[PDB]
Formats: sequence, C-alpha cells, structure tokens
Amino acid sequence: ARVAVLISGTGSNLQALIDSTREPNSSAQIDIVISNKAAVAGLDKAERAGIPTRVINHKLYKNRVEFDSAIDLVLEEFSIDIVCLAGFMRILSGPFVQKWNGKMLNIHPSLLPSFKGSNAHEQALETGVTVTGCTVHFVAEDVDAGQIILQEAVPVKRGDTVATLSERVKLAEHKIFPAALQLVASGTVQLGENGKICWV
Ligand SMILES: Nc1nc2ccc(CNc3ccc(C(=O)NCCCC(=O)O)cc3)cc2c(=O)[nH]1
Ligand SMILES: N[C@@H]1O[C@H](COP(=O)(O)O)[C@@H](O)[C@H]1O
Repeated sequence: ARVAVLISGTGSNLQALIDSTREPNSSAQIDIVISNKAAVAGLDKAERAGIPTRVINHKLYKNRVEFDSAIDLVLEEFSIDIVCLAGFMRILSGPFVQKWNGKMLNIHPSLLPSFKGSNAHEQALETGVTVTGCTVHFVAEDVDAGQIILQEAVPVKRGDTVATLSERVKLAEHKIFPAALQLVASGTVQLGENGKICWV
C-alpha cells in the first residue's frame, strides 16, 4: 500500500512510521510527506529518509474546500492508497473526508471518547484522571469520532504537566500508530460495511 503522511511540526510520529515502514515485512511504503507549514522539522526527517516532500500553505490560494483539493492533487499524483494524519493542524472538509473514507488514519493523544480536541492533555490534567492514553482511528467527518483501530493506556503521575505527560504518551503513540498502519495496509483491518471496524 502506498502511503501519504501529512504533518505540521516536528514529526516524531512520522519518524516512527518511517522506521516501521522500512522493515522488510512492512505492507506499507511512505511515498510522500505533506506539510501545511514550511519550517517544520518533520520535512527534514522526510528528506533525510529520501522521501519526496511537498508543502501547501493557505495564504497561497483560496478558502478551504479548495485547500484539500491541492492536497488531494498530490495524493492522486503519487497514486496514494492510505493517508496518515501525523500531527496535522487542519480540519479536513466533508468532501475530502468522504473521498478517503476508510483510507485515512489519525493518532490522538487520549483514550478517545474522552477529551476530543487539540488540547487533550490539558483536559486530562484539568479533569484529574489517573489514566489516559492515545488512540488511532479512521478519520470521520465529525472530528475525533471515527471508528477506533487501536488504543493504549498510559498512567498520569501526580505533578504531571503537559510536558511530562505528552512525553510519556508519545512513547505509546510510537507503538500503536505504526502497528495500526500495518493492520490497515495489510488488509487485516478495514472500515467494513456496517460502519464498525472489521478484523478479517
Ligand atoms: N473531518 C475530520 N477532519 C480531521 C482533521 C484533522 C484531525 C486531526 N485532529 C485535529 C482536531 C482538531 C484540530 C483543531 O481544532 N485545530 C485548531 C483550529 C483549526 C481548525 O479549525 O481546523 C486540529 C487537529 C482529525 C479530523 C477528524 O477526526 N475529522
Ligand atoms: N498527532 C498528534 O500530534 C502530536 C504531535 O506529534 P508529532 O508531529 O510530534 O509526531 C502527537 O503527540 C499527537 O497527539
């Protein structure tokens, strides 16, 4: 399966996916890395891995529903089968989410029905949970609500801050995102027909 990874920053999850898809038994290959920003460290990791890089900005064209079209163009260009959102700070439009339905994955820093949004760790800490974690799910039109593929629990320590908690959770993200990509790329897991995850 041909894969496109979309980023916005450092790209620690991108690197994990790079290392994983480089293994001999990987059913996925990363063919293109797209960023909505330009001075992101994620691009260097991509280039350092010999992966074509391509950046798309907003101040460079029109509104949104068109921004996704520019992305989708490069997607068709590289004959992509699966899309991985790795820290992409940009909500995709209904048409795009519709086209890649069941073919786009996202990694979220919480045990998903809980703490949807871009500040999951602050929410977790504010709420006082002693257990949080991360989730890999299929991207649906409604933010952080698509079908769940894998999840991993991570403890919250007393005195934790966004900095220390995110560091602990990232270790789990680097494990399940690559594993989840392999499950989908190999055909072991698919969105199914009844909308729910299916394990062939
Ligand atoms: N339709 C669909 N598209 C998505 C696009 C990105 C992400 C990544 N998780 C994200 C979820 C939310 C944001 C967010 O609210 N950003 C700041 C405001 C900018 C904006 O309004 O976009 C960013 C990434 C998940 C989804 C998803 O579940 N469904
Ligand atoms: N995808 C979301 O974005 C954060 C930054 O990831 P990375 O781009 O450094 O890998 C991740 O920890 C995750 O919650």
